[PDB]
Amino acid sequence: TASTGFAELLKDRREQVKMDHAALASLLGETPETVAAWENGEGGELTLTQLGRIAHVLGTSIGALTPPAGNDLDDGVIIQMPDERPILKGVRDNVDYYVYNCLVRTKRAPSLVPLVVDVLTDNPDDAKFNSGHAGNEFLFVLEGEIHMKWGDKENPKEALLPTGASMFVEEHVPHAFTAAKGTGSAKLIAVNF
Amino acid sequence: TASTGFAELLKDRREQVKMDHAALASLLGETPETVAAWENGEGGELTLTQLGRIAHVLGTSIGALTPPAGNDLDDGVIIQMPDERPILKGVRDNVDYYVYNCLVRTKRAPSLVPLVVDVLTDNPDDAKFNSGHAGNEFLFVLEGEIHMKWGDKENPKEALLPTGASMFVEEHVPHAFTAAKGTGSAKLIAVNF
Amino acid sequence: TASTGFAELLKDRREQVKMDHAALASLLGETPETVAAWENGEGGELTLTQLGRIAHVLGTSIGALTPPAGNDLDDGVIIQMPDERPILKGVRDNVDYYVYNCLVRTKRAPSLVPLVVDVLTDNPDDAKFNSGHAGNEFLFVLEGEIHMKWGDKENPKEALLPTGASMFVEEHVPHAFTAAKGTGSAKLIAVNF
Amino acid sequence: TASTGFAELLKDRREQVKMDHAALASLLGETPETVAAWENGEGGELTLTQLGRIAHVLGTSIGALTPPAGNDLDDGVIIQMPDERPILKGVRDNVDYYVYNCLVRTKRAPSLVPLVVDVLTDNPDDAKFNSGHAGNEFLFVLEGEIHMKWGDKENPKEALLPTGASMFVEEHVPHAFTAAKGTGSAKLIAVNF
Ligand SMILES: C[C@H](O)CP(=O)(O)O
Ligand SMILES: C[C@H](O)CP(=O)(O)O
Ligand SMILES: C[C@H](O)CP(=O)(O)O
Ligand SMILES: C[C@H](O)CP(=O)(O)O
Ligand SMILES: [Fe+2]
Ligand SMILES: [Fe+2]
Ligand SMILES: [Fe+2]
Ligand SMILES: [Fe+2]
Repeated sequence: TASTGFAELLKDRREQVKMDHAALASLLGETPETVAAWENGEGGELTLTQLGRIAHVLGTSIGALTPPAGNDLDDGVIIQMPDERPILKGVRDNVDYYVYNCLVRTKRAPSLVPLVVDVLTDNPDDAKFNSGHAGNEFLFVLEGEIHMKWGDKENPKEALLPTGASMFVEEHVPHAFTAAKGTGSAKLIAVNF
Repeated sequence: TASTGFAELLKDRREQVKMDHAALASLLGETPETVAAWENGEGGELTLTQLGRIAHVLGTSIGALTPPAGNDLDDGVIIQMPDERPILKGVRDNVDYYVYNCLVRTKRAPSLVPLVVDVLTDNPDDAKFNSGHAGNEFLFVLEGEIHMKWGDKENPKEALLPTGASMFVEEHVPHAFTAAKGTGSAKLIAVNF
Repeated sequence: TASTGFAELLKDRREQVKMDHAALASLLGETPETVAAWENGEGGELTLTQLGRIAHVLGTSIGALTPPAGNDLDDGVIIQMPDERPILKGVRDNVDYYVYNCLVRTKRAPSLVPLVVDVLTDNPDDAKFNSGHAGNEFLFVLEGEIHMKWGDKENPKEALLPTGASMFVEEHVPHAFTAAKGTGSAKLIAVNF
Repeated sequence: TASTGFAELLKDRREQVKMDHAALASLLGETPETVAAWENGEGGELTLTQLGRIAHVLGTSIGALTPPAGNDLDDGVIIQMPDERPILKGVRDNVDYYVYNCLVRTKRAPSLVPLVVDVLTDNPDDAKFNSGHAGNEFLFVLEGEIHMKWGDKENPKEALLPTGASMFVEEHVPHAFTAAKGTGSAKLIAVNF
């Protein structure tokens, strides 16, 4: 219930900064009746920009006025069966680099992005980097032998990791993988949290 | 930029969750082309409810997809002049209870809500109990004697604060004020944070 | 440098709450010279209880006065080779239940505890529970077929998960596993974050 | 309890990281028996440095192993009477610059540091610039006219605040005060949070 959430959250914030329907409606160029309406979940039709302005007026953020992602835990758990896991071909300049067998996700923890990654190429030098991403990542070499390279794309550090190897990659640090030269392909689990 | 922020964030999350315009538009029932537009700034007219399903599909929250409150500081600062304060006369049980002189606030501190409160009632017995509120609040008796009350509405704790008294009230703790009986009126600084 | 950290942090906090060496030394029953000394890293010999009292006086916590766990990232990464991963037999009432092949850890993120867990028993009913633990957990069925059971130890929910299954277990929720009846043994990856 | 807390936390972490007294005592070079004692409350005499290696072995921080600041509230509250404030006369360049009348503080809000500051100097030109400080600070001109300055020490921003002015200074922003030139003295409420 986006509207319901907004309705409860708007009300709170308004009172929080000591404003009555009238005070607020003014700053927004709206009628007190309207504001009062919104506090009823009748705001569902508001646009992103308006919500943007309402936040500004209330000196806070759209996030602060919208509700939590929600809960989807089955008494505290979510299960994803193997066959029903999303696949996503990944091409770096039309070069099939990875394949993403997306694992179980949850609104109770969106920062969590589990992945079984299929390393397609095995050309260490034809390895394409990523600028690094937000949140840390946990890696476990599933199959084959991954040839990891992190740091500066111009001259990065590196280590070929045998199956069984586990690695941590701090947030925002650039990295790239491929199999050991000539080995063909490899597999690893990638956990972004 | 309420959209611009949304644009780079939708992009961020889309990639984070290993998806493409093509795949995302699908779960939403939109044009693969349409998403692309959103990711380019054309999201401005998206309704609240509409934002709700999107953040859901990306198993995240609208907050996570909208930008932070802007930065409204003048080189990390902001002033408010005395004749510039918003005034809100409070009413509990149809009684000229308080008067809220709203002090400086910053988008960089949504939770900071500084107030000068003029306590108009001087009859403790007639005091009205808010239900408590979120966020801790620091108080300072500006003038007069503040007759305070906190805890349970029926059998509450009492405290007589002389001018200069300073107090802290934890978040969620219910409370009420008045000027000590007969003293007429009191004043105090109330900082919610 | 525990002492160095404390030395810098104590200094900050002291000034923060407006106290001079003398003011502080008093409340602690120490000499100003001593306090001044500590601010030099000469506090290394302080005991847990004393640090406990110093914190109290400064109205803060030992944590707030001690330094961050430190950094061990090799330019942003840590690698653990398969053979060098800690093993830990786990017996529930002398019943070899699990085996813990601990993966790469890091001071930059202690909440992260990666584990390859060897499910030894395969008696669903002889399954022993855990009261649930702090932080969420990500699970991936490595080998065999795990027989998961979560919730109330008296009557929990359950699902036998085929290899490839991935599950999320919210913090503090009780859980237990074993292989599918008769299958012998199973393996899964456990990520606590 | 500075130990009691440490005891249950060491226990917590030990288990969290999949270890036993036997294994932990090893990396520390202690008696498997010794750890057990720690886990039972006998940790009181552990030196700071000693705490440093322990938290290290458990790849975590001393903070994570020590308990939170206690709770010092009277049913979620605490008062401070005017003749009860700690007084600290400030000195910058050997000048009776400020005077700090320390208001109420709570262990439940380590960062809340409320102050009544008596500004003794009235020569802007003689003002001394702190280097900025952590945590945002809300100010209120109690009496007089506060001649303010913020930004760079050489070419700073100036602002003349009349009694009643309210201002916010972001964390890390350098600044200085005095009473407007010739006015003799000013007073203001400074709330660090
Ligand atoms: C394995 C890699 O970490 C996956 P990427 O972040 O490059 O998408
Ligand atoms: C003074 C009071 O603390 C302000 P209220 O909480 O009633 O809004
Ligand atoms: C697999 C389980 O999650 C490991 P436990 O938390 O019971 O130690
Ligand atoms: C008033 C000032 O803001 C207090 P200082 O930062 O100098 O400690
Ligand atoms: Fe990655
Ligand atoms: Fe209040
Ligand atoms: Fe677990
Ligand atoms: Fe300051």
